Amino acid sequence: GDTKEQRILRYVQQNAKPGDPQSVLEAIDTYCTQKEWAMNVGDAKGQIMDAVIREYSPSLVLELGAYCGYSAVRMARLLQPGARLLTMEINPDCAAITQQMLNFAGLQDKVTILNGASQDLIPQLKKKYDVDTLDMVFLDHWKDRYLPDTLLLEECGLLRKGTVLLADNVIVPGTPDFLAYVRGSSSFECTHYSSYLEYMKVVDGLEKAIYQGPSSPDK
Ligand SMILES: COc1ccc([C@@H](C)c2cc(-c3sc(C)nc3C)[nH]n2)cc1
Ligand code: NA
Ligand code: NA
Repeated sequence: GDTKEQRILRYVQQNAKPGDPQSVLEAIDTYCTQKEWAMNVGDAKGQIMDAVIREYSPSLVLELGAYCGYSAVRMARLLQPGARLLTMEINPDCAAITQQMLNFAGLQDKVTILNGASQDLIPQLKKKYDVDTLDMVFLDHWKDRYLPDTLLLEECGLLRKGTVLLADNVIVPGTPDFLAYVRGSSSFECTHYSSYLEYMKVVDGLEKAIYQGPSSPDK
């Protein structure tokens, strides 16, 4: 029967306008703040994401954890012609919702949705999806996977100097292992973007970690 994710999608299809990504974002944010709570990056963090995308104008973006497609719509709407978003989603029903969301938004040709676990899919990017290196990675999937997937991206050769990692929810509920690693490592140049979760009345944040290249062996 009915699910919250189906309801989000229906609300968008009813109230937003096809081919208009901004209206889709606004409908989702309206739904999640007025009608029914849902895992959602939200407009405040959304504006931080927008600014990062505009600053670095990435040609190839990897998103981990699409859910209903809010972040995919958010980022893909700002991508240049020929730029690509690859988004990974472990739940088949959510992957389907994300595809319909993007189709409605008119962004389906900018996005490839991969249905599976990050640690299974990431090592296939070079062979199967013609990836050299990624320009940007958005992490918003299972929080205990931020660190191991970041380490995996590095060893698979998917990061280059200047690749931007942007990670959500690093304070609430928190990813302290990930923060300790990237802030402490000379391979990552880190900045923190605080943002309030009003519905929870606690400050959260996004971490931006810019890959510097691998660590040098001792001489
Ligand atoms: C309980 O916290 C959460 C957080 C996020 C999600 C959704 C957004 C999600 C997570 C994923 C994963 S997990 C994994 C090993 N690879 C992927 C691609 N896809 N989609 C669900 C529950
Ligand atoms: Na999130
Ligand atoms: Na660092």
